[PDB]
Amino acid sequence: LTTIWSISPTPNCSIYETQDANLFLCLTKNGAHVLGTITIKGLKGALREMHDNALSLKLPFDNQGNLLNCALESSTWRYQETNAVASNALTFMPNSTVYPRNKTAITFSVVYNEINSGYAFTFKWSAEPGKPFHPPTAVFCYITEQ
Amino acid sequence: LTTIWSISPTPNCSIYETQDANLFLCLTKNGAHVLGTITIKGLKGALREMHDNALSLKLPFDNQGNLLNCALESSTWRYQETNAVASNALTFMPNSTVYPRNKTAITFSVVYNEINSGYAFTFKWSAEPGKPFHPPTAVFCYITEQ
Amino acid sequence: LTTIWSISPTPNCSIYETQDANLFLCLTKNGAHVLGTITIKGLKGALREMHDNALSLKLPFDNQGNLLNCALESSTWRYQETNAVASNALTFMPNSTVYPRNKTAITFSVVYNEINSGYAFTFKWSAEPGKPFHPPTAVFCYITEQ
Repeated sequence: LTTIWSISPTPNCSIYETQDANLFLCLTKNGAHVLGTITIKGLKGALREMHDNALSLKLPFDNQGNLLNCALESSTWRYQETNAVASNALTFMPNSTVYPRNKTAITFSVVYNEINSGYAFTFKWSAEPGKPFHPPTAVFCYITEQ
Repeated sequence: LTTIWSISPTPNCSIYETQDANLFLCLTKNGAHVLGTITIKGLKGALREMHDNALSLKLPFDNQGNLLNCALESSTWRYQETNAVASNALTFMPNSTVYPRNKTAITFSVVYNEINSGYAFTFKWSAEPGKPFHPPTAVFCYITEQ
Repeated sequence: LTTIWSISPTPNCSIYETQDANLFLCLTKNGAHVLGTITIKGLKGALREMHDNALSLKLPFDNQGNLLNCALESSTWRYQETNAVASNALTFMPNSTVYPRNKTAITFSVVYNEINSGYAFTFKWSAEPGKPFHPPTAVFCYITEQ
């Protein structure tokens, strides 16, 4: 399996209130690299008229590569090729030697494994107060766990 | 098949006059992502001494992923691995859900599916008047049709 | 084989003195493209308190894709999947038609095939005098030899 994504026609992400955003994250594995693209669109509430000037999204995983409860609707986190939920995706996780847990690591950033157990992505975007939250798509690349 | 490219030792692109440029576009598919690199070199005519300060190149495709008549010599648009023409390359086309047709979406840009039928890439570069057109190589990444 | 890397827990690179740095270079091949990430960390000597404001690293290869004697410890240059040394990696070499030998092609740059025989990567980073050498990770993409 090469691809995990969160494609959804309907809102699948909850930042300030339930299902107020659409998150499209796509990971494709090529050996030890994953290529990621991420697009987040604010749809309801304060995400249409921002008060803060930055927003973060954390996707936590267990030590086997399963998505844990978080802002993303887990039923939308699927292997694209089979359309099964993206369970046990250890070889898509950020490598814990290259990115040890809790190591230090419009603007965008991604930090890997800022979590006490398992794995994580922490995304951060700047935001413009008074405007809808809808940052440009970002592309990133990281080394995976074996 | 992983790779489509337009490699050519001789001019294979017509911007202002016949065969006045060399276009090297290389697409490699990794699951739902394509990684693209594009290099265009002006060789003859106004491309050696630009009058305008921007230039675009559109590559249109039918709904099956075949390149339609355009500035690129179609005989150079080939699957690298077999050296056959890159016919029916649907799974290299920009995804029409992620990039709906006609949706809004040195400088470089790529816009996907700005076309009424099928698929497209529209590339745009800035140019420096009075100088040859030969922008730096650009790398881009997009989500493919399934 | 998809992946070559230089992962090492201990110093594996010699810039000013023996084993004064850690080089982590990871190449993954997807058809005609390689995606590369490179991280270099200065560990000893002047690399902890720079005098110059730029540093280069050249990785030379023979015409068969074997790493030749250079600043990187060759025993750490391995196919990730088999953990064998990365011998005869011709299809990871920068394409000699796209990047002809000796053709012209914090800051980072990579130049391909600046060498009289075989293949090469030449990396260059800026550095801040008085500070340790530890530039941000860089990601790059190139076309491979067939």
